[PDB]
Amino acid sequence: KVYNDGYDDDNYDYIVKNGEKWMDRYEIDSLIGKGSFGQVVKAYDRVEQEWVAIKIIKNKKAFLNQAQIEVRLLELMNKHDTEMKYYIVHLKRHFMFRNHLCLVFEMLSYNLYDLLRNTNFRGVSLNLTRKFAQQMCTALLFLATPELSIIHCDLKPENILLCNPKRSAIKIVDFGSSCQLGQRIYQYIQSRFYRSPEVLLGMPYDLAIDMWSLGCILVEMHTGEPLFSGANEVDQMNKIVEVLGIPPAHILDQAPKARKFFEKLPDGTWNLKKTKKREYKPPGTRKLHNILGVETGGPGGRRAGESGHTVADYLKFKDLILRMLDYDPKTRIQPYYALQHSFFK
Ligand SMILES: O=c1ccc2cnc3ccc(-c4cn[nH]c4)cc3c2n1-c1ccc(F)cc1C(F)(F)F
Repeated sequence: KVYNDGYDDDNYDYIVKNGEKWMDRYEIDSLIGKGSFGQVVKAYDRVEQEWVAIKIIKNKKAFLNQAQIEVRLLELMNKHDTEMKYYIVHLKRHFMFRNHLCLVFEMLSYNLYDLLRNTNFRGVSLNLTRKFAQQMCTALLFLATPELSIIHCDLKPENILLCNPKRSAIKIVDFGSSCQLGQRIYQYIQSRFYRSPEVLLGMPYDLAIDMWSLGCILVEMHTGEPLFSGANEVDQMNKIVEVLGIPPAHILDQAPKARKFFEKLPDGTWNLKKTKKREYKPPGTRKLHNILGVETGGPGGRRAGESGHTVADYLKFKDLILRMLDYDPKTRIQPYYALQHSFFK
């Protein structure tokens, strides 16, 4: 009849009540969002006298254990005293409350998907995109710190928050799906739209898969729409192929799940497999040049005449993206050099 002395529901979630005051410190205001992990609530820390976001993990061992991994990584990042640290959301502290693990983060406005929807999915400017791109690259540079070597493993608009409604700063959230560099354990990783080719092909992966995600995200930022919106993995790959063409032979020859998408011809070359529903342009004929509208006033021609949106500006943006969307994770551009690109001058 009751769960956790009546504090929980049948989904092991803590029943959030507005006005409730935790530990004579946190004044619960309202629910921010839900997730598999549990809930995130907006609360006022009367001690520090500031708003905070509390991530209330579900009262069950499986989610508790996963959250402790997140606490480990977040605390690990906190110990490294650099200024790049400030593009990761700050874990202030954590505590147990009524059998729930609670993580206290800084309070941020809204996520990057919310910003897109506010544009009615028409995107934001190349100028705002540049600011976001530089911070993300810096964030990825921080995660590439040898002692950290952290793969976020789930970069997407939803997991990128705006620091202030009137400022251009962003921060990355949700390191619950994250782990450090190591031997391959998991294979079905990342959100589909932003899933790297090496993951789709069932190959070994590293920190480069986050760079791939970033490339997808940045395009989506300026256009307002996902670059590769696959309804499944096969559709996802075919959308990727539409833009970038057939992946190199030296990659496909070593790909365990290559024949889920491709066909090895008698001459040793690879072609797409004939699927089913749906219809795709020939490989590489959906150019990023035309998606971005480099010479046609940007996405939908809505940036024509706008400053910071010349052909030269768009060419710099396109070039950086294509370096981020390299099929080869070993030659794919890295954070340190992404930041040195001409797009960021
Ligand atoms: O969607 C938003 C909108 C605003 C917002 C504000 N603060 C947040 C603080 C922390 C987190 C978070 C930390 N771990 N996982 C999520 C998430 C925060 C947050 N989120 C967010 C982002 C990712 C996510 F998986 C869940 C949320 C949630 F809405 F708060 F639940």
